[PDB]
Amino acid sequence: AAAIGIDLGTTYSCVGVFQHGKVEIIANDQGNRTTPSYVAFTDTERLIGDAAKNQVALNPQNTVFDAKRLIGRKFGDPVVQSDMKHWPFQVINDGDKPKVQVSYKGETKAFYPEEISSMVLTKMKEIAEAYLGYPVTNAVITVPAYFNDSQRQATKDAGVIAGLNVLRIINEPTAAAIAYGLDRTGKGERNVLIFDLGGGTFDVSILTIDDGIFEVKATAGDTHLGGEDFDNRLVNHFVEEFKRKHKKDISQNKRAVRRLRTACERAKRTLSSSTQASLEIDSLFEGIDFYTSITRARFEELCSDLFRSTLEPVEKALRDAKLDKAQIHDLVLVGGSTRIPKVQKLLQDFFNGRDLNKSINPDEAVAYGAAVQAAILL
Ligand SMILES: Nc1ncnc2c1ncn2[C@@H]1O[C@H](COP(=O)(O)OP(=O)(O)O)[C@@H](O)[C@H]1O
Ligand SMILES: [Mg+2]
Ligand code: NA
Repeated sequence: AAAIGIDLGTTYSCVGVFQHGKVEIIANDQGNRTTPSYVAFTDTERLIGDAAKNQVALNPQNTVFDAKRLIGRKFGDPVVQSDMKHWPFQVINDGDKPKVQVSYKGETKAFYPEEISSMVLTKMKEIAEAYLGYPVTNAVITVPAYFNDSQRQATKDAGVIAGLNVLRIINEPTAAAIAYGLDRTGKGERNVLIFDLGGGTFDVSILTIDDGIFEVKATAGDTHLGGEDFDNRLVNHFVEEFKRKHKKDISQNKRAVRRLRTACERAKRTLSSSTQASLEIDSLFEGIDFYTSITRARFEELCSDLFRSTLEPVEKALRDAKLDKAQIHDLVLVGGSTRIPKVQKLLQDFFNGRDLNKSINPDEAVAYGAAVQAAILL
C-alpha cells in the first residue's frame, strides 16, 4: 500500500505518489493536477475543491478558503484580526480559538480551521484512491518552514480527522529540494535557495544541506503577495476599460467582479505561454457582454512593481544567511506564479545568468518531494 505526499496549500493543494520507481502527480475529477483549497456549504451539499471555487460568485458567505492562515492560531492573534477584514465568511471566537461559521442544509454550523482543512485533505485522499484503486492511509503533509508547533499540530490533526496516518510533517522548501534530489550531496555543504511564489504568499528559504541533513539558514518573504495580487491588478485594469467603453462602473456589483476575477486568472495563465489572451464574459453587467484582450507586455506593466518587489526578500535572506550570490549552489523555482516569464527573468538576472531548476512543474514540486519522502519513511 503506497503512502502519499500532500501539499496542503494556502490556495491550491496537490497530491503525489511514488510508485514503480517514479513520482506521479495525481489529477483530480476535472483533470487538474492541483485542486483549490476551497470548501463550500449549500442548502443540499458540501462541495470541495474545483466545485467549491466554481460557485464562489453565487455563494460567498458560505464558501471558505484561506483556512491555512487560521490554522493553529488563537482568535486574538493580530494576524487573524487583520486577515478577517477581507474574508466574506464569518469568523467567530470559541474560547480564544477561531471558528468559521456558515449555513449548511439550512442550519448555522461552525468549524475549526483544522476541520475545514481536513475536508480538503479528504478530497486529496479520494483523488489518490481513485487513481490507485485501493484505500490509502499513510501520508506526509508539508507546512511552511516558519510554522510553529501549534500550527504543525493543528495540521497533523487535520490529517487525523481525514483518516490519515501522518508519517511526518516536513517543511515545504525541504520537500522541494528533495524533489530535485538535492538531499543527496556527499560530504560537503551545499546552499540551496527556494523561491516560492504561490497564490497568496511569497516564501524565500535558504537551506544548507550536508550529508542529507537539512538546516534552514534564513527565511524571508511576504505572506500577502502572490498570484491573487496579479489577478487583482488585471481586474482593476478591466473595470476601468469597461467604464471607458460602456460608461458604467461594475465595481459595486460583487458578482460581476468575481466573474471578472475568474476570467483574469485564466487569462494570466495563458500569458505565461502566449503573448496575448482573450477575455469573453457574456452578460457581465446589465446584459452587456465584455469581449476584450490583453497582451503579455501590458500585464507586465500592470504588475511591474509587484514583480520587482520579490527581489528584496531575496537580498534580505542572503544577508541573514551571510552568503553572497556566488555561494548559492542551486536555485529552485516553486509555486504556480513562478511560471510567469518576467519573474523568471528577474531572478535569473539578479543571479547573473544562473540556471534555474524548473523542470518539475513548480506548483507540483512540494507534493513531488513529499511523495518521495513518504515512500522512504515506509
Ligand atoms: N501558468 C501559470 N501562469 C501564471 N500563474 C499561474 C499559472 N499556473 C498557476 N498559476 C498561479 O499559481 C497560483 C497558485 O500557486 P500554487 O503554488 O499552486 O499554490 P499555493 O501557493 O497555494 O501553494 C495561483 O495564483 C495561480 O493562478
Ligand atoms: Mg505552495
Ligand atoms: Na500548492
